[PDB]
Amino acid sequence: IVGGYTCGANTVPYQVSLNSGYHFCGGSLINSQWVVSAAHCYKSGIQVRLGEDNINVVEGNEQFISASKSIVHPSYNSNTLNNDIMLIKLKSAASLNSRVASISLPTSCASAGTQCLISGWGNTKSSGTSYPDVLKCLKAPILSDSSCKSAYPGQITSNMFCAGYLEGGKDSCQGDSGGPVVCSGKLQGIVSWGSGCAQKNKPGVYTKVCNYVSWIKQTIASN
Ligand SMILES: [Ca+2]
Repeated sequence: IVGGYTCGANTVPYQVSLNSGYHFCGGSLINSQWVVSAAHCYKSGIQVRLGEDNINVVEGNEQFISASKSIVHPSYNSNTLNNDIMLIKLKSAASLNSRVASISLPTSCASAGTQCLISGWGNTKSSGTSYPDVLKCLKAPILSDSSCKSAYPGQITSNMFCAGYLEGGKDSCQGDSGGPVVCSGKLQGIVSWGSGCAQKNKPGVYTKVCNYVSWIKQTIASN
């Protein structure tokens, strides 16, 4: 996250870190057994780390649970990043508490102008590279589809939305991928892609979670 703020420990209780020996992507806890992340984060050998603040220090609220199964969306296209969503099942159920909590799925899509919370452990610099140990946060609005499509000609599908600031300076970044965009208490986006980070006229692009609620629910119901 570039241009954000330190969230505070366990203030984003649905945020998970995906770990394969190191943090590599975010995700969102949606029930005691399941995490939503980006399909481009897929890899084998995932450990889900819940209850994290400093990802390099054991602080006392963590739960580390191996993934038993990951399910990339049936129509994910890695070239275009269309349908950039996956589900990860935990080998054991998380113990839910005030610091480890699921986030609700949306019932309808969000609208341009709605202010959302984006979080992660990704790069905090737009030029250069600095990875934080503690969780970072950014409040940002959803942008109109027309402005999104104008910013990225030929690239924005109906399964994507833009959020952030056209002036630059405030965005998600590499290492935030797969993490949450939460608006009014609902998971509306997944950190997906962008041109660089925090660049003028190049806002963040996010997977449009509302389009996937039926798939999510039916997948959980049979897995
Ligand atoms: Ca920790």
